[PDB]
Amino acid sequence: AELKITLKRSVIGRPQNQRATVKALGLGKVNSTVTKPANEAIKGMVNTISHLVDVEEV
RNA sequence: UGAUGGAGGUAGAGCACUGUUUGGACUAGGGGCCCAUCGGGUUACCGAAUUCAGAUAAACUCCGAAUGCCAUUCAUUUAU
Repeated sequence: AELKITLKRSVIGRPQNQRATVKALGLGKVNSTVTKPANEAIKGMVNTISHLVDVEEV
């Protein structure tokens, strides 16, 4: 259905795939929160930022 | 980012060829004498006529890949 999401790391020192996928979601500051519905593009967005981002399923 | 279709010989085991290669069988027949002045060239090297196994590459390979790239009146998010 819907997901929550949150940064817990920094964007610094990371390649330009991961910066682009972060800005594509709308994640600017650390510990910001964005809620978005579960598509099958968004699960692919998260399967490349899995280590920077934590996911709650609300 | 997800889905779909395709372009192309990189990572090497691999006796498809090109060169490099180690053992065994085998003979087409030859090693100064043949053994001899017609039958076994003989112990032995035996390749190519053959063939049983094993090695190997950057300029050797019918065939790949990890989405890397190019494309789509396609999908979701974002702002170029």
